[PDB]
Amino acid sequence: KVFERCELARTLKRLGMDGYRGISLANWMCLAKWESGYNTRATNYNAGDRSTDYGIFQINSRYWCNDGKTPGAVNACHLSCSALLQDNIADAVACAKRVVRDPQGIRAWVAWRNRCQNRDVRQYVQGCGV
Ligand SMILES: CC(=O)N[C@@H]1[C@@H](O)[C@H](O[C@@H]2O[C@H](CO)[C@@H](O[C@@H]3O[C@H](CO)[C@@H](O[C@@H]4O[C@H](CO)[C@@H](O)[C@H](O)[C@H]4NC(C)=O)[C@H](O)[C@H]3NC(C)=O)[C@H](O)[C@H]2NC(C)=O)[C@@H](CO)O[C@H]1O
Ligand SMILES: [Cl-]
Ligand SMILES: [Cl-]
Repeated sequence: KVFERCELARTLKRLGMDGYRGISLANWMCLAKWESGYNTRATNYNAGDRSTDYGIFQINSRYWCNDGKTPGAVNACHLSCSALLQDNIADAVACAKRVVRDPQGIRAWVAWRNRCQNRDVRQYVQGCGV
């Protein structure tokens, strides 16, 4: 499913992402926007290292979910990567929360550094009622 901006912001707020491990809701919104355009079925194969990025947050198979075909991978979220392609984002959110419990936090996504860090991210949540 492709979420509408404010529909996603309200969903993420109900799922407890606002301020999770110090990350504001607008930062999560900025990340989803640049990673997948708010699309849960998005996938990106990284031919250079044989891993795949899955779902609305483009979570990588080398560390976070199991797809079976990525060499030397682990599955820290304890999920099949298929779980990250559902229209319901509860599993993807639980996984994203796990990602930021590691030391890099939100920096785990290079798109966040390029597109969101030190920017005015209020634009992503303006007028959504969150
Ligand atoms: C070419 C390209 O840009 N590909 C993109 C992917 O790079 C990108 O996904 C991110 O990939 C990075 C790079 O490896 C990955 O970072 C690693 O994350 C693990 C897990 O947190 C780290 O390992 C942990 O380190 C701490 C430090 O002590 C330990 O506490 C813990 O035991 C370690 N766990 C493991 C399993 O090793 C690595 O240190 C870290 N490596 C580096 C170099 O920083 C990110 O997690 C990936 N991010 C996500 C969200 O999956 C992907 C994201 O969209 O985009 C591809 O296109
Ligand atoms: Cl699963
Ligand atoms: Cl699995």
